[PDB]
Amino acid sequence: AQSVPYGVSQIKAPALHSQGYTGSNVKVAVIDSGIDSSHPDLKVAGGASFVPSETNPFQDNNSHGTHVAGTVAALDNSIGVLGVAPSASLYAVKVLGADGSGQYSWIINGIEWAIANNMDVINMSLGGPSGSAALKAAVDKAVASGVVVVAAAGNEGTSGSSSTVGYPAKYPSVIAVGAVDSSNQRASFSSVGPELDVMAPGVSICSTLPGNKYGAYSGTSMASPHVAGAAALILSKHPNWTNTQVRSSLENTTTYLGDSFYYGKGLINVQAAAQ
Ligand SMILES: [Ca+2]
Ligand SMILES: [Ca+2]
Repeated sequence: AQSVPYGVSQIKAPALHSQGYTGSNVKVAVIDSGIDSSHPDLKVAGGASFVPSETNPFQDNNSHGTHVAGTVAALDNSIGVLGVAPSASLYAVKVLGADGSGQYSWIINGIEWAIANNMDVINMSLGGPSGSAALKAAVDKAVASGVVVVAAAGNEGTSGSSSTVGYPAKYPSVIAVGAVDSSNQRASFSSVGPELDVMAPGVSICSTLPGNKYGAYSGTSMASPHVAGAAALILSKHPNWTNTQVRSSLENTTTYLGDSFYYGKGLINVQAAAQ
C-alpha cells in the first residue's frame, strides 16, 4: 500500500510524475544526519560522512536525515510513501550526529564535498543563528559552480519586526524555505523576514524513518526538501537550465499567500515551474 503524502500533491508533483518527469539522473545531496540506506523505500546512490564519530553516512542514528530524504526521493512502488522526485540520485552527506547537532566545520566540509562531486541540488534542513565568512564562502561557491542550494528558513517564528531566518538560509544565494500547513496558512513556528523566498508544506509531514518505519514531523526542515525535490523535477524536464533559471521559475510561478515577510513569494507550484 503506497500512500502519497499530502505535501507532494499540495505542490503538484504527481502531475509531472504522470508525464514521465520524476527527477532521473538529477543528483540531490541531503546534507543531514545521514540516510538509512537499508530502508526498503529509499535508494541511496552514495555519500560521505564528516562526523568523526559516525563515519558511516548510510547509518542514521537521529532519524531527521532519513525523513528529509524520504520527502525528497521516497521510491514510486507498492509500499510506503512517494517523494517529490522518486527517481533522483540520493546522496547522504552526513554532517550531524546522533543527537542532531554538528560543528560548522563538519557542515561546511560536506557542502564542499558536494561541490567537488557535481551535485545538482543541495538540501540543508538545518541552520544556525550565526554565520561565517567560510559558510558564506561555501554556499556562494556552490551556486557559482551551478548547484541549486536549498535550505530550511528556521523555526524561530516572529520577533517584533526583525528577521528570524537563520543561516545558511539567510544568504541571498540560498533558497530560504518557510513552512505552510495543508490549508496554506503559515506555520506559527516558521521563520520570518525579507530573506524568505518560498513556502512549502511543513506540518505533520509523513515520511520514511530508520529501520523500515514511517512517521510524521513538523518543521521547516520538512518544507525545504519539497522545494529541493521541485528543483529535481524541473531539472529532469529542462536539463539545460541553470540554477539561476530553476530558481527564477520556482519563485515566479508561486501562489501568493500573503505578505512576503511571512510567506516569501508564496507556495510553490512545480507544475507551473517546470513549464
Ligand atoms: Ca513508496
Ligand atoms: Ca537566502
